[PDB]
Amino acid sequence: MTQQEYQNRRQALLAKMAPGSAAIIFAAPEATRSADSEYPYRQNSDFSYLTGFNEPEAVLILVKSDETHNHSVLFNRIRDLTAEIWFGRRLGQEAAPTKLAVDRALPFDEINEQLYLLLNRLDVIYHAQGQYAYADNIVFAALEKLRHGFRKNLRAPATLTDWRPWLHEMRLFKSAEEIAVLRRAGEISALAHTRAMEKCRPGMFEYQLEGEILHEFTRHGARYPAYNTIVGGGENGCILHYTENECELRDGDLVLIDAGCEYRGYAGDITRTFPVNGKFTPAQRAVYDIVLAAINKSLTLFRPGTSIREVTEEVVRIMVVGLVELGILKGDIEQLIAEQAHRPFFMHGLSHWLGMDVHDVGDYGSSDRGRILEPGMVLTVEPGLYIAPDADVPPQYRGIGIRIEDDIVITATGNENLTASVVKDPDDIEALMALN
Amino acid sequence: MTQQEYQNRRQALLAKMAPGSAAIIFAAPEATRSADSEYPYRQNSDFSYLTGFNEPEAVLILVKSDETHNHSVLFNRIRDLTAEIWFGRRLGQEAAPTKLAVDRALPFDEINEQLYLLLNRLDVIYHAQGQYAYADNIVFAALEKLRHGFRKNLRAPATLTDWRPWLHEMRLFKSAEEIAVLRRAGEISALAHTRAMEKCRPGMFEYQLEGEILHEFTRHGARYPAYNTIVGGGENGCILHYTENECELRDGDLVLIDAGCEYRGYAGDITRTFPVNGKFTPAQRAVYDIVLAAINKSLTLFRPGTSIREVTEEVVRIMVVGLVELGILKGDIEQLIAEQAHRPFFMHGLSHWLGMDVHDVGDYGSSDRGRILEPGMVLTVEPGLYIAPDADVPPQYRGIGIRIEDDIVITATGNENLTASVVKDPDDIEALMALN
Ligand SMILES: [Mg+2]
Ligand SMILES: [Mg+2]
Ligand SMILES: [Mg+2]
Ligand SMILES: [Mg+2]
Repeated sequence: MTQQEYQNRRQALLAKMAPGSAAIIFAAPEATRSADSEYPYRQNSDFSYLTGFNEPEAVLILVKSDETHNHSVLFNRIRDLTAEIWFGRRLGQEAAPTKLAVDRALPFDEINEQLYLLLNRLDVIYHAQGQYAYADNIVFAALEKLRHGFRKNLRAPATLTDWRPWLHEMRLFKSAEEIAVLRRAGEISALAHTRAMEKCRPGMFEYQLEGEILHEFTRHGARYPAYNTIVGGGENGCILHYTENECELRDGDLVLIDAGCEYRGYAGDITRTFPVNGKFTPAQRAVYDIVLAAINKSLTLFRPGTSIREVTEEVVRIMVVGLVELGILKGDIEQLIAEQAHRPFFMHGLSHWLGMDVHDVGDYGSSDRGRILEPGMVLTVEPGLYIAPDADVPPQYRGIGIRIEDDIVITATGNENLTASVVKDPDDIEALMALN
Repeated sequence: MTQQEYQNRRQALLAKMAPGSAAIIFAAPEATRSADSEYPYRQNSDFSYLTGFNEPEAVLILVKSDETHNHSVLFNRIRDLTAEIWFGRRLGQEAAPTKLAVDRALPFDEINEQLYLLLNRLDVIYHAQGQYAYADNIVFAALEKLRHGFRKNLRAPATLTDWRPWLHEMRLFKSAEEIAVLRRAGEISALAHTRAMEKCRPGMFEYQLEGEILHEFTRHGARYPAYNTIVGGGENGCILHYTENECELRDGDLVLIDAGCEYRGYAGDITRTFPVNGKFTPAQRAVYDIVLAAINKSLTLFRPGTSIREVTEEVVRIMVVGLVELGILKGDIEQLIAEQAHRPFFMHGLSHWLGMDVHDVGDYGSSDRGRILEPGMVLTVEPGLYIAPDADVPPQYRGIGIRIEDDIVITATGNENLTASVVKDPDDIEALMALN
């Protein structure tokens, strides 16, 4: 992101703040994987949003004096020749003001000696309480020094307000620079999904297909997935977060792959389901066709002024009609709709926000997701049907899990589909898989 | 591992324990990556060593009545249809006695209502204090219930003893079944390194070579690396834990790759350094030959009765002589050795234990690693030289980072090299890369 993008975001947050206030935003702690080995570092999304700085042990403070004056202070790791030979290069205090466009930079290891002085006699501090223990302890120890420091003329701000609601509502609306990154994440994720369809063969293991996907992400500079990849063959595709990926892929089964890269801090999220052996059986194609009808209806409908709730009603109708046709449900369509009889087979939401997190921040309005869509929102569109191996249905449909998922951007006139470059028509899938 | 292997390990720990005691071994917590997404779960090594069970929220209790009577209890997650449709299959309580060879299994969420009853009237509890907050919490709440329950005729064990010294000394000596796993980890890791040499070209990014290696691991059923891969081209090879892997590989630089798979819970750990363009420059070759003479000599020397300390002494002499002969150091050999003049260029250990962790558990004896070696010990052999870009040395050597690392098992008379199947001779490297 450009300097101006990050400064715009900081200034937008500052605009919400009161005079005589400071917002404090913390980096993610490091995560142990085992003993002294750590997982590859993933910076806190909100901290990244404001800085693009991917070091741990860093804290940004935005201090608002009045409506025309504010300044910033960063705490971050010191330059140190020895830790740097060992553990890698660090930004340090000297370079940080110009690199990160902050006014002052201080060593993180002095944070407890310095932060309280920064917050002294402010009115409000903005902090994300409960997010990280280490951050809470720092902020709370600072406030207690101030409460106990009357003799030193110290005073604690009396109010602590969460900045998450404000910053998350910002993150809900993507800028052009963010859309461009999400476009590329979607294209990388699509290329990976095409590759999996091209490489899949009976006898391969689910984890071998995951390996194809992850290798594709890495070629294009997305080293890490945005979430643990699901490669669910046969009955495994009926488990929504199946990530064991430990089974042989069987001739005659479908495989459901839900995979998306993290590309410069933004997520793709694609699901495609396809026959392991390259030919849908009749029962597979029939369930597939309902899911495809659902996604295509959804893609036609998503636009400014509708909502996830409203498009979901149209999907449910399609599902109920189709399930009655297959004998999976029985009875009157409207009654079955009122009874939400699709729920044993479609048990999750149609769409979630997408962004720096795969389940992105932002207010859906309520648990039914009636928020009115507007340009710049980015969301998934992910209908599915999962018919358990022991479902009380005609036996030919048992053990079929299908989901089809694309990522879209709401535009002025409708939506842009960022992931349509990997096929979803079942004949197209079969043709693609026949080339190989 | 076979059921018998886990039994052998459990009985070996029980053999150390006092009559009237229980050992408590906890699973790892899950690790957040971002917001509601988690990193791929990594079981705690010691818990895995005793169980092979890869679920969080699991606790093993080994209770010793006397020298001929013991029993076990597992706490683990319950079977739950809905959480399992969403999040994956769980073992549950009914299946656990057979699957994990425990006498009894109880729900994890009842642990605080159950554990104190298991520890009542024992004399000693074995617990790894400080390892995990959640575990300390559970154990110490159980103890407090017992201390405060004299009205219910409860009694707390008066002694808490760490089992880590014992269990880590067990892990230091590998069984046949473990060596056979480490062999395959070494082989998979070597195949990946060979592939990196075959694929490397100028203009490829460091992360792209990493992608090659990780794909190879996954092909063979090692989904995850044992640690974050280092691909350090040019000056990046001089940073020991360089994992940014973000630079173009340049014509005329070496690249240092340190990578190893995690295969069925055990780590490989190989380092190879090679020219990006397939031909060592004279200075690259001269430095490389010092490191190669160091690893070759170490491989001849490691055997029962010596120590990492003692072999390291020989390595240092090789290095100092080598560096003096090139003009990189200046002075008398023994003087320089006594002055530890090699340290700016070789600043880490020659060897670390290897097992379920890359930096495996086990007592080194002293900071200089004088532990006398015995059959069954598994260790790396990893000399290196790292000539800083601003080093005060003849300038053709600046910016060269070379490490060569194999994994060995100490045997009755010497050692077996698990990773010699990837080349290290510099002419074998050039020939291999020329074929490509
Ligand atoms: Mg999704
Ligand atoms: Mg998805
Ligand atoms: Mg290594
Ligand atoms: Mg090593």
